[PDB]
Amino acid sequence: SSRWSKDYDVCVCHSEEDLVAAQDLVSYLEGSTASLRCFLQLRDATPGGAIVSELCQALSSSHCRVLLITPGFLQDPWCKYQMLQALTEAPGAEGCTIPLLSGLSRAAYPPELRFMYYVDGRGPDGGFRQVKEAVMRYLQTLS
Amino acid sequence: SSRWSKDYDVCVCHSEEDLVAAQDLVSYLEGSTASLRCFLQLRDATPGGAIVSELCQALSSSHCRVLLITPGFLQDPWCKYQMLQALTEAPGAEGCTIPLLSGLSRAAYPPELRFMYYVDGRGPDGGFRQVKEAVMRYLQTLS
Amino acid sequence: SSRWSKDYDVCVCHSEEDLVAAQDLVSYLEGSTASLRCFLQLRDATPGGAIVSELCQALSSSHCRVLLITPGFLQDPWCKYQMLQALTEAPGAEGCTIPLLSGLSRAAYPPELRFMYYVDGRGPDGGFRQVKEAVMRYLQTLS
Amino acid sequence: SSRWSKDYDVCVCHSEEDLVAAQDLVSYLEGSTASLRCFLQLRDATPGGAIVSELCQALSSSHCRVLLITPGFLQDPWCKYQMLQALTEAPGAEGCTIPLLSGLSRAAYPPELRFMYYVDGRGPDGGFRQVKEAVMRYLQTLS
Amino acid sequence: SSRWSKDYDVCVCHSEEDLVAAQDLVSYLEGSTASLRCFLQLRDATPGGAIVSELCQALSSSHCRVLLITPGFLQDPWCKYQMLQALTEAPGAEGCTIPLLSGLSRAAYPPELRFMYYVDGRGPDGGFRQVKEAVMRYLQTLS
Amino acid sequence: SSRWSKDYDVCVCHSEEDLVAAQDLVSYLEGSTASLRCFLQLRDATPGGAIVSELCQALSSSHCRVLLITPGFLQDPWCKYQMLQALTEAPGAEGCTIPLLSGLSRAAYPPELRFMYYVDGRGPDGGFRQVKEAVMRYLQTLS
Amino acid sequence: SSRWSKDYDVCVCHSEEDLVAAQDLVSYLEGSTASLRCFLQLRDATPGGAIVSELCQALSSSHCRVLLITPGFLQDPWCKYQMLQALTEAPGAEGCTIPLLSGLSRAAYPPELRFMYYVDGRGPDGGFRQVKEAVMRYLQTLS
Amino acid sequence: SSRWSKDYDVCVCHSEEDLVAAQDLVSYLEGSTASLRCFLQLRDATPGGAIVSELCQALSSSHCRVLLITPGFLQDPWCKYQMLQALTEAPGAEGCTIPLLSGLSRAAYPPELRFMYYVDGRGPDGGFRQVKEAVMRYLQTLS
Repeated sequence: SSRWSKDYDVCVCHSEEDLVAAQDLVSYLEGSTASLRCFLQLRDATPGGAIVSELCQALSSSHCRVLLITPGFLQDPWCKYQMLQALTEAPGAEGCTIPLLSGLSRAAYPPELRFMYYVDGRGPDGGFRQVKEAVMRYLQTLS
Repeated sequence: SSRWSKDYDVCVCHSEEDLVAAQDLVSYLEGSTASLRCFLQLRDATPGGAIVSELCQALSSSHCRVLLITPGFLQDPWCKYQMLQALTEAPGAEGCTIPLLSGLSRAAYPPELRFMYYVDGRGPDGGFRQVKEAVMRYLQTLS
Repeated sequence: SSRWSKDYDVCVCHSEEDLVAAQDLVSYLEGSTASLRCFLQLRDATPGGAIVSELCQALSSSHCRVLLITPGFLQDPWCKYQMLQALTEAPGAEGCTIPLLSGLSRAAYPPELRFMYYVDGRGPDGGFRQVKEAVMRYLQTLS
Repeated sequence: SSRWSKDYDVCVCHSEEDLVAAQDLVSYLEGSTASLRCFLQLRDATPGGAIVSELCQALSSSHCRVLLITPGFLQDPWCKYQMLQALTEAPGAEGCTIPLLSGLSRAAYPPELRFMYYVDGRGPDGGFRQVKEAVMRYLQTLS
Repeated sequence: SSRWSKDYDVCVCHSEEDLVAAQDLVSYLEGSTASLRCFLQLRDATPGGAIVSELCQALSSSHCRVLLITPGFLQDPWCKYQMLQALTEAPGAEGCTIPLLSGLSRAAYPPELRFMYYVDGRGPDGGFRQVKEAVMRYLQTLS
Repeated sequence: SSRWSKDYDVCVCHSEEDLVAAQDLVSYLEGSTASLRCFLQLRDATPGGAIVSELCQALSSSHCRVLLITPGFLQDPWCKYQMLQALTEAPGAEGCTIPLLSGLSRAAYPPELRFMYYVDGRGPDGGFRQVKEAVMRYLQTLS
Repeated sequence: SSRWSKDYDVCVCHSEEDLVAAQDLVSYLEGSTASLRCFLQLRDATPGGAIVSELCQALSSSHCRVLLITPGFLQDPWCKYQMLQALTEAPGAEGCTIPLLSGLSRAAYPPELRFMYYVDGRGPDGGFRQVKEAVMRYLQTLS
Repeated sequence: SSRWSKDYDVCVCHSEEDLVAAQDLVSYLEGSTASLRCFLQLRDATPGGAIVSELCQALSSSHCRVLLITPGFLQDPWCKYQMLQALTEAPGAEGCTIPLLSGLSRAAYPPELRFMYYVDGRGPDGGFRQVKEAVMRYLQTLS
């Protein structure tokens, strides 16, 4: 049905400290579907290319964006920049961006994202809130 | 009979503190019907979408609305927005909106809703007044 | 005989303070009658609807009306509205409305009802005057 | 022989103060006749009906009328109205109306009733004058 | 002489159909009097108040009462209620109430009122019987 | 000389059918005296009062009574009652009551009045026998 | 005298279609008084606030309420909510609420308001019924 | 008094197409006050900073918010983000946010804002509705 009009399916935004979080998200989303693919920075960034250009292309060439918020996310400038870029690409809360808190209380939530819903991390696993359902529904409405 | 002209049947608006009340209402109303479905904010809202838009769509896409009034309902502003939108959608007291009181005396009742009947919370359980009868009666009148 | 031209048979209007009096009247009239239903505000009126509209429909949808006059009847305004509406529906003293007095002397009797017989509350019970006889005779003359 | 062609046989008009007089008259006349029914102000009249209309119908519905003149009869206006209605229905002194006096001196006898003979109340009992003989004779003149 | 111990002198009860008759009675009685007043149902009722309460207070506050009996008086229930209340307030035929007949034969005259005199309507005019003489004489005897 | 110790001087009693006879008697008696007055039911009795009470007062508060016996007098019951009252007030044949006959033969003359002399109606007119002379003589003997 | 115990004096509830009616009422009531003030939805209700809360506060913060009933009143639900709230605030027919009919026949009158008096609209003008007299009298009974 | 406790007084959110409308609002509000200032996105946001953070601070660091809704408001996503954030910061309809429609009919009004009032633009001018009165009232209550 020519569902494949974009490069990849899911993009993950994470703080530079917890690589394991984004790796777990990709290895939890790709395994159970066998059709859905994904992009991760360290796993798929082309060596020898600019960080800014690679991240911009990664966020642009995906169907869904996933943001990982960490107590290290607030301090590190790079993940803040990538969050700003992800918001810029899809300012409307259609469903492209999926926040995922881990360790931050509701009060400490970044003020820039107080308007959209957030996938709370209080579940034993974040994926227990089934973000794959969200990405699958967005893809279904897309095509 | 093609009664299924809308996405969902019951929409529940509750204070942000005691989610257990709305969970109990849905798990008490869906189980005994075997055909009726429902909508809840924290359990059905699409992640990554706006709070305001999701609540507006949920209130619009249902057949009956239930407003859980709690001691925290007066203080919290989001449930105030929910109540105001629920009244705005169906200003007439046909039976779309069902106020379920919990812990508020008649004197402290919000003056914005003094004109309709309210399900008393003084029973052993809130459902003892059998609001499921009300929603089934409204659905029967609809079709 | 196809007598059942209307769903309900008896309506009761009572002061908001003593629910027990109206409950006693309904549970005393219903038990000894072979097939004669009734209506009461708290027991039967639909939740989520307007107080005024529901009361007006309840008075209109019945075959006979009973006004429980009590010491709290004079002070409370809602029962005053109910009495006024009951008089408005059937101004003639055919037998549609039955004033059942309780605790008010003849001197303190409301001036608006001085032209009608009233069931005296000075007996051991009000039902000892057998208002069910009055309602049964009215229904017999009806059809 | 179609002797009973109207609803009732005897009607009694009495002062509102002494229900005992009318009750005694009815319980003294009905017991020894076994066929002669009667009518009394509150014992038979329908709750929820007009005072004036019910009294007028009661006086109209009888074959013989009895006016219990009492010391409170002169002061009370309602029994005066009943007396005037009874006189109006049968102005002729045929025997339809029987004045039964109780405690009134001949000098203070009401001016409106000097035309018709009256039952003396000075005996040990009024019924010792055997007014049942009068009502029986009046019905004997009828069918 | 401080005769003005009450707000109003004459209260008129009439059928809801012919407002002109009651208006004519008021505009005929008020004009020729040196210093007198009157009350009429819709000419003087407080707007927004109860019909039953306003009529009862109007009949209570009068010095004399006039009851306009018309062919529509028998059918309409509200004027029947007014007549019953007027009779209830002063059951004695002292002169408080004055019937004024128009179009009803003596045979069809209401049974509730056969005991008092009724002002004939068969004359050239209703007021030619000079009911103002009756009300003036009642006022003179009052004080 | 304080000759007027009573409200009125002449009273006329007549059948309810022919008001013309009583009107003729009053307009024939009052005019030629220039000092005497009279009382009549339809012309002088107060409206709004009881028929029985007003008639009794009229008979009592008068100096002379005139009993107009007519062919309708026998059948009509009200004139029979008024005749009985007039006889009761003045049982003796002093001259207080004057039976003026009209159209009744001597054979059909009422048994109650065979003791008293009766004015013949068979002459050119009723007044040709000078009933005014009789009342004037009675008042002269009075005072 | 400190009669100014409240900010406003008159509140008007009207159909959303013909706001010119409420505008005319306020511009006719404010001009001739020079001391009285009023409240209207479009003219006075604060912007940026809730419709329900502002309507409730306006209804509560007034001394007298006026309900304009129009052919669009029956269909529009917001004016129905206004009517229900106005009835709820002052269920007794003291005079707080003043109906003002325009275009509705008496037969099609709202069933909820048949007990109180209503200002007719069939005259040359509604204001010719002088509702300002009613509001002035109500304030006179106040402080 | 130290009423100056915040960075700014008025914040304006507008569609990216009509900067002239927002400039007109600021130059119409600031000029007539001479003591009140305002904030605007293009006029005042620091260059070189993030868009999302700058707008979030602009909404947070002001006393009042104004949402200019236009036909281009619905299509553009950034103004939707501003609307969503403005509702998120002050969900209660106290008066913090002021909608201002221009060119959109009531039918196509954003469903998310149907509960609060809106400053309509169909009048001669939007500013003629005097939103400065609303902002002054909010500041006065703030103290």
